[PDB]
Amino acid sequence: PSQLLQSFTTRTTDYNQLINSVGINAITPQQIQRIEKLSGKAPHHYLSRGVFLAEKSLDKFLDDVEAKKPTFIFIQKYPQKEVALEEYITLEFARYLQDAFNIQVIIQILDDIKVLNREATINEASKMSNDLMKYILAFGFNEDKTFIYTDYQYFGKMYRTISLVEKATAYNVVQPFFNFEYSDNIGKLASPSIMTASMFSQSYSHFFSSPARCLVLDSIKNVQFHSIIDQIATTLNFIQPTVLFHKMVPLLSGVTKFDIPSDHNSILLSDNAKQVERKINKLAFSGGRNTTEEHKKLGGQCDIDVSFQLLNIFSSDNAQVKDVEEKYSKGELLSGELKKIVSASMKDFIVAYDAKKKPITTAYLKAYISKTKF
Amino acid sequence: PSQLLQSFTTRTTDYNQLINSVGINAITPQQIQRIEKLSGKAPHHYLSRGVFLAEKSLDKFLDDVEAKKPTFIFIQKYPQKEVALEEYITLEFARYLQDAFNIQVIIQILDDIKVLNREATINEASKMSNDLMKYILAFGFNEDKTFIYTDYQYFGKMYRTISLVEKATAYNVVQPFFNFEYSDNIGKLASPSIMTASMFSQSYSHFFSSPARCLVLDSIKNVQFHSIIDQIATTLNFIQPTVLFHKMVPLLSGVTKFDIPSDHNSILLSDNAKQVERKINKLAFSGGRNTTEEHKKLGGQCDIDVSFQLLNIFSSDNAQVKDVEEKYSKGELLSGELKKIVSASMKDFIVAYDAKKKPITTAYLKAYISKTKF
Repeated sequence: PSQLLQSFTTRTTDYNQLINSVGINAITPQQIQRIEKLSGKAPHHYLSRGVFLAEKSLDKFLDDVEAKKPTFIFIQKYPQKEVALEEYITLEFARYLQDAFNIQVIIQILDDIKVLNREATINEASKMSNDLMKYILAFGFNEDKTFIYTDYQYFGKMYRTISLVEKATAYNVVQPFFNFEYSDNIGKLASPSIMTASMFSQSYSHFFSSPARCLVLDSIKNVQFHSIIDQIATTLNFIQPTVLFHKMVPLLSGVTKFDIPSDHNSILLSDNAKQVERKINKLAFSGGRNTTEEHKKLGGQCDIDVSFQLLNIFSSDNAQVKDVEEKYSKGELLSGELKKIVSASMKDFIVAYDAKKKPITTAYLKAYISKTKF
Repeated sequence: PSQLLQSFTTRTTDYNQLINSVGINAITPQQIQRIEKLSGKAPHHYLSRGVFLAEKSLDKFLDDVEAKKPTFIFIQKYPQKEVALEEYITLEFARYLQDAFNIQVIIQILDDIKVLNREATINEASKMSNDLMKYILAFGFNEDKTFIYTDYQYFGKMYRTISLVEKATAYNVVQPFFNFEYSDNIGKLASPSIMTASMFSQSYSHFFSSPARCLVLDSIKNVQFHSIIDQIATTLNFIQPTVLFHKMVPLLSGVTKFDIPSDHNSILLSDNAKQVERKINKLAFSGGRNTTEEHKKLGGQCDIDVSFQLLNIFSSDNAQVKDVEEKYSKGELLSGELKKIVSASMKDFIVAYDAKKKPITTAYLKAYISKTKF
């Protein structure tokens, strides 16, 4: 069909019907084991609780990791002023995968694309991108195998193989996934190249000498764009990227609302302990009942309760996630008491992260960039 | 109105009506004097015989040269397998101007754009671009003030200021001057940036520290694209390029035929003495009569005689150009005898050029590139 990231459902989003209509498999539990086997460690909860649910070519990517073949994990990030909670997912999971496999990570910061969407000057874009780098490095990657770049800084090293991707993508193939409006500026129309070319080893000749498989991380939101990228890969003889897709991280409104994360909508990774608490307690949509009697003798709907969903995505112990799931379902926890527990979990989460981020000073980021230079 | 380079006329192309409907002035003789004054030398015949006929902001550009202000001469060249006779004009005239004013020359080779028009691989495009550089250097520029670059090689140094130009040009402003067909590839649509961004000092920070005026050389064929570039200049606060436009160099078919120069259509700068002779003698459209009596008592039409037009563009001495103009007009030269004289003039022309080009070996081009590197 091929539409903008307005792939649709109702009340909640189904996923299995999305997963099938898109034509990609859900992560089989076997795959999750295989990861555990090769990781030599307990699986991440993003896998066990299905934060990451769907898969493109995972089996192939694991065949390669196992074969000691050249491979790399990839993410691309659109720099913004407000950094929403979502952004944590792909970063943290990349860290986990890196540690699990001891494998290169490359992260693209889209400073040019921001400038081209009339959302920042080159300088503005640059200050955001720097700040973003600090957020990324906070996760504590293997910096000897983590390459983080901004487009404006790395473009020349990559342009040849961009231009080949530009050659390979027709405007009409793409002017649906974005609503290109032909009053839109030229550069905006050409962007998709910049975003796709980075998913091929051929863009990173400093790091690879053979073709190397790419494992991209991304929201299921974009499955269709990735299918476009598969067709380009074939028409160029590049390797079709294996891609792992994650569930939507819900806004504080529910769950069914898909606007663009902002201070108004979501928790920001730059938030206070008190600001997070406020957002969970006052803004976070509740799935409980009205009469607290109904709540007891009918239950509570995790389903649409944003405060729970968030707990279910970002918590560490599956033990107390299930305890909550159970008790809230069987009316044993009123929403306020849930929101108390979730406020508590997110406070610790943001406080813990800020602690990791604190030492990533300017001095630090400059040292990393210098190590990274070539 | 804003159409593809299919700006139109009939029998011959008028130019004054083109010049007015486009809204640009014809080069006043005074301007030509002013050049002579500042050149300290006899004017080029490209000016005196009006090979270069129209002007955008010459008066301003001269004001600047005279004020010892930073300025530069610009051309862009589309690399091709067959190098047609036209290509000579802008190169030779750039050389002349450089010598006349002692001023920087920058020449952009459009290797990427070739690759993007499905006309060459990156390697094919590179071999053509090298060969081209050899043709360019043959003209004998002040190599200490002549910067010749290929897009793929220089893009990074220029990308920022490209992206600003991309931001500044709407697809609809441009999808008339080229027939962008939306089955067309993304990169092809974004090309115009690469072609416009190079006409601004901001792209060349290694060479300028203030804004610097740009004098572009180009066929009148493209006047409209340049008017687009004026609007981008304003919406970016860049300097509107002064532009000098040349007459069409006619194909061997006449004069009124505007297809794309090839071995079939025109003389190539790579041609033999004998190949040129053949083309002038057998292929070159004649403007003479049928009955050689009618030729005497009615004349000969320079007008459509390609062999003459060519002589009138590329000859050195205005003396024998006028002698021919006169005698052919008053029936005193039959076409064969004209084509004998023109064959002779072009033989010497191509032989002379080949002599200049011969020493521009690979070794030479590599030395130039090394000098040029930064």
